[PDB]
Amino acid sequence: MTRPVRTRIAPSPTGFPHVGTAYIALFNLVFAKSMGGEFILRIEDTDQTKQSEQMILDALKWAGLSWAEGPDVGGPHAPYRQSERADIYKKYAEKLLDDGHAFRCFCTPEELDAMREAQMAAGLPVKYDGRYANLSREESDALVAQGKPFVIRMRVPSSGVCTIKDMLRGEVVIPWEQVDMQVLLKTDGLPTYHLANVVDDHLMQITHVLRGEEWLPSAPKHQLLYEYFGWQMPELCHMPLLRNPDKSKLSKRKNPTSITYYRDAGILPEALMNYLGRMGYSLPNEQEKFTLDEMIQSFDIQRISLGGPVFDIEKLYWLNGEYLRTLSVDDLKNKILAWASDDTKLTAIARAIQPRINLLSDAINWAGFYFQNLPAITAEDFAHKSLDNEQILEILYLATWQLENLPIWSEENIYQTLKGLAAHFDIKLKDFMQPFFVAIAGSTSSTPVMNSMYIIGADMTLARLRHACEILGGLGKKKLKKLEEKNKSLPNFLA
Amino acid sequence: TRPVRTRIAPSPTGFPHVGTAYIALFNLVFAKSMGGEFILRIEDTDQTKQSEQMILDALKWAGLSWAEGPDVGGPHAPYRQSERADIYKKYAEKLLDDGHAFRCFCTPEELDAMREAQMAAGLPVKYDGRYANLSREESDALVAQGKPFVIRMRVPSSGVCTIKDMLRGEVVIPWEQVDMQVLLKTDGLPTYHLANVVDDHLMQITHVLRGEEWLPSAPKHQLLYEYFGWQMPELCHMPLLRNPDKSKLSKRKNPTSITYYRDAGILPEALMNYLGRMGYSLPNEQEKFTLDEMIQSFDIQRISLGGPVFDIEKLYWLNGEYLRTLSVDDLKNKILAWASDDTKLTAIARAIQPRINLLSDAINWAGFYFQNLPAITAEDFAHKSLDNEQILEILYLATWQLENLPIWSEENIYQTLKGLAAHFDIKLKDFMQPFFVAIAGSTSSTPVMNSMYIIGADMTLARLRHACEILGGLGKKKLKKLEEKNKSLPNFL
Ligand SMILES: [Cl-]
Repeated sequence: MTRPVRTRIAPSPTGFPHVGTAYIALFNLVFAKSMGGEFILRIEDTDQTKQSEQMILDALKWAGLSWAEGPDVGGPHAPYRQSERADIYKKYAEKLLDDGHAFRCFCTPEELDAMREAQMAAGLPVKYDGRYANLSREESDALVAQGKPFVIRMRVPSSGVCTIKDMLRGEVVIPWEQVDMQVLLKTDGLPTYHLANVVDDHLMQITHVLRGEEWLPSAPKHQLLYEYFGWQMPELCHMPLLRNPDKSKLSKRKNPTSITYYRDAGILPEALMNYLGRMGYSLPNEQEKFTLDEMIQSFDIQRISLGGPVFDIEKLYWLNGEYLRTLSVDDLKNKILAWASDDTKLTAIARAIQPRINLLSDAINWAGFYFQNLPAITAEDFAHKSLDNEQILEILYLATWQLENLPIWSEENIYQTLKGLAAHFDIKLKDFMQPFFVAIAGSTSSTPVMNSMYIIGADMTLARLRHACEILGGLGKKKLKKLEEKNKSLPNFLA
Repeated sequence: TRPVRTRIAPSPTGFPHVGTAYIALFNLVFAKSMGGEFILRIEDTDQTKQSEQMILDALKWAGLSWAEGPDVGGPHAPYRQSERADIYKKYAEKLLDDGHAFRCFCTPEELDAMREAQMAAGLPVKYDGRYANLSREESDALVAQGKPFVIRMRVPSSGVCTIKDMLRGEVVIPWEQVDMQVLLKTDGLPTYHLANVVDDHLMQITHVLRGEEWLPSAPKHQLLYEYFGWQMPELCHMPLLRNPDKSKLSKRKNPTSITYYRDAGILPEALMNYLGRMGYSLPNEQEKFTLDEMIQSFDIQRISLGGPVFDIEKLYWLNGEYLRTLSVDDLKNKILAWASDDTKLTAIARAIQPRINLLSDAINWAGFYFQNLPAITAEDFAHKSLDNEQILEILYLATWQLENLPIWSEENIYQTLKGLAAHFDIKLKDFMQPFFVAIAGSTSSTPVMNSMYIIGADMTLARLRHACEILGGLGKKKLKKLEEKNKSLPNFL
């Protein structure tokens, strides 16, 4: 078909930029480049902040990725933001309705809940039961005239199996019964993931998509949508799931999953991408150190993994060390200084330590922790006269979660959040904060910890509170599940 | 009245001393409070080039400055005693022609048995005057024979000397206590007493502020002025700087290096404020002030007769007060510039490169290069081959040998420390374990000898001495016998 290869990444900004987003973005960039093609970027802002787009775009630039087209560099298939394409998705959703491949569902939320509880009570599969699938087109129009709100749902074949072609794995066979009557257009007239992905991929002339294997169950729905529109479905290759060393799905409890954390901790971007390539791929000779160009030159789809690479942070650090030693001394110096040369950060640090230093040589002692990764702490450091080991862990966990949700990482937001927590538990603040000095600075005496947390940033602050919870033994599965419920019940602490 | 001119005459003997800054501060202050000038003169009669630069830079940093000196020239140049030797030789021979001085041909061995015979016989130890009674004609004969000689001054046999001090008033010292001081040494260069009478005359010095420790020498200077017919300048003797125990200020207890305090983060304004608080106080009892404020209200009579105490912690607190007066911007820049030495940074990056895996590891491995004194304990100096006693012998000998390097280079440090290991029946690996703790504060760190070169002589010796205090120190005659051993040690460089 000699159709120009084009791939994309379609991140949905939700605060911290995830390593998985860079990992997937890496392999679409690599494949497209190895075929003489283009790699573009599309922001799928689902509104689940205004600047959260800038967060993800900056995190991918630092990581070493770049895109031919996108919301910032422009492109022929603009706009490259889902928020600015609402008219497009509604247009095509109604085209499926016209062609009989979709139908309006008028079920209310109460009716859907009842439908799900009846199925569970009968042990039946929990899925949409086709309440409005057989409604004729004229009848569907009549209810819209009465003002009945509705969604648009895709039809699904009644029997048989779906046959998907994966570039690496080959044939994929999923029974059609296991495919939901997916909601394409919501009541507010905005799309769901599946309608927007098919429409945007086709209009931007995407030819290949590489995505996590978690999306395999969705693949039949994508095939149906392309058939309904009469569009050429791009080829699909599924990447292996990122895992913790214990082989569970990657999670921020064991090790951080933020790109900007690894920047703040001292990992060169080239090393991080080097390691994420090894999470789903092996080069022709199984070389563990390589650059993006080396990976592109010899890229082979059949070398993509389905096996059991794991995300061992210690191995990532080893690899970074091999990068650091292959730099010249001058390059290393300029990298250390640049990595710590944020003028705004330095001014704040001087303001913080000015009351406590008697010599210029005291600065390194009071300000050293601002540039460490994880301070050297022990369970005994968290000794507390008023609070016991269990209560300290609860404070660290609840604070970690509440702090993770801040729309902006400001000193005042941090203060209102931890002050709100202390007030909610009727613990005087000075006792409430004793653990944070240990976790953040590594000792009981330091600069005001709330200001230190603002300076080091969200990624480092959260990495040191989670480390402290590990240092204190963590909490069991049962005791932690209850604590998570307690967290959902907390009030909003921001005025 | 003559224009007021003060000076200092420091010897470039290596590490500049805070006491030199102390005296220079009050000579400069007094001259400026009198519509006069301040002079710098280099007493480099005894032999270097680097040492002279080290001391001029040390005083400039402290904030002192001079109207004439070796660097800036002046109407009474040269301002180095090494470039004035022929001048001192002429005057010392003038006293000979006039009968106020005589040639003494005593060989060193003769002098040694002179004092030994005096001590064993219970007689005062001084010059017995055996060559004093030679006539000129007899003296010239020995010179033609090639007999080497010095020139000694004559002293009245009886009577007293009245010394007009500006603070103590009148100080009478009998002539019996004043020796026939050597004026010209055996090879033609002056001693301190001849050089300073001559230079203070030619350079038109009118007042001299000097440590009280040199008061016994004052009668000798007065005699030299009387012999030459010159107007002796007015003397004022400052109180001596003391350790916290009231003893003479000694490197052994506290650090005495001006440049050490620069390396430790002491602002020069803080150091000058503290040195100015030793002898002299300000009218409103105020303990924080500037150079000009000291000058304006300056009065000789407000100088202290008692011995001031040099508490290192009081200096650190004062610097803390100075730091807090800066804006955040000025404080930030002062910290970065204090550590911005590009050669030091390139050395540090090279040293930590084999041992870091993250950029966040830099501060953990490089933190000690910018500390003052690492936090250490006697438990940290736990050696298998050595006990607490043996390690102390190692650190003291290293400190003494490392204070005498001509040039502070890594190569010189390696040859030194390697040699001491050889003449100790100690393998080099075990010899350096204490050095890792004292310097880096940790048993694990970058190569310790390279580190000692980066941080400089001042900081390395400060941390080695601080280690000796931590282990408990070896005083009494234990340090006296060790001093003898260091003297008998061979040369390594
Ligand atoms: Cl003097």
